[PDB]
Amino acid sequence: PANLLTSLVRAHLDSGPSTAKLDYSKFQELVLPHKEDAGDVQQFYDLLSGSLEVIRKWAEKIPGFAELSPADQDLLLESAFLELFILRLAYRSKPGEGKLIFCSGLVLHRLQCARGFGDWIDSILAFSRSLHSLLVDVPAFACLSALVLITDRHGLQEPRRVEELQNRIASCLKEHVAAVAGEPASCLSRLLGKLPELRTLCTQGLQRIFYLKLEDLVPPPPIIDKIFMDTLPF
Repeated sequence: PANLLTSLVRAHLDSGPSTAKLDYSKFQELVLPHKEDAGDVQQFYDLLSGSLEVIRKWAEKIPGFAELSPADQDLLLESAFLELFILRLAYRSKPGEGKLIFCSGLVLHRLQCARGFGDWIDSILAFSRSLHSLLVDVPAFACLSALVLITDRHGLQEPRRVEELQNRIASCLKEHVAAVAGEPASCLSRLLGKLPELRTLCTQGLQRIFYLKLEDLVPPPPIIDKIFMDTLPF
């Protein structure tokens, strides 16, 4: 509980690259020069897709998660995807240097991403800089990300079990944020204050996917497309 914290930490660390598996072979801080094209849209989608399988395997190692109904599992994963992608990217990346680090280990400069992502990448970097100012340690991050996934959503079959699991992870976080600050609220409410901002960023991502689907240079991969279509409240 305790052991929960440890499970969450192990699941986080196993879901991303070792600082020795960082791939800088494509990184270029300088770019030449300039609307988006097909290679930029394909990379955007590819980056998005590479998190799918990683985040699904990460969730299965959250104790309690595999014991939710299968329909609630998928609804949670699908509804939280964009926000988890953003949160983990922001935490992993190095915004002081314009460096995006993706879950494969691939390192890219902000300018190598701008054309695909549009403005959204700047907003993600702003968020990253703000997340970095909190100096969120790994166990606290391991809880936060899990709280992004395990949260109320319209259409849950067992909303109370999801809440129960959310409460356990919240307690685990609260306790950890005390046992390291010296107990007895501020840090914690500043941390939890990152979740609504993350929703707002999820929306900017939906706008970018909309726009790209409008322009129709390359189709989105079917699973991303489904997430986009299923998370539209209309």
